[PDB]
Amino acid sequence: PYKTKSDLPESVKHVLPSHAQDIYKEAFNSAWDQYKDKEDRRDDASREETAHKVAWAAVKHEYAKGDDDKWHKKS
Repeated sequence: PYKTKSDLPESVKHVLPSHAQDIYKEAFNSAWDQYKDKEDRRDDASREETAHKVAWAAVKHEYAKGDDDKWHKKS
């Protein structure tokens, strides 16, 4: 679902600083490619979804969400 970074979700890009999108995307894609379990399933959304969960995990690792709805690089 992501190709470079800007492809990320608005709710993501509208909260993620900069390298967080790469982290997000790179983490998402990682979980996407890793999602070889639900590759031949009609529920591909689950994959994309899980990737979202994963990517965020990376984001929540290198980035933190302030007391509003925005994030900033932690590590």
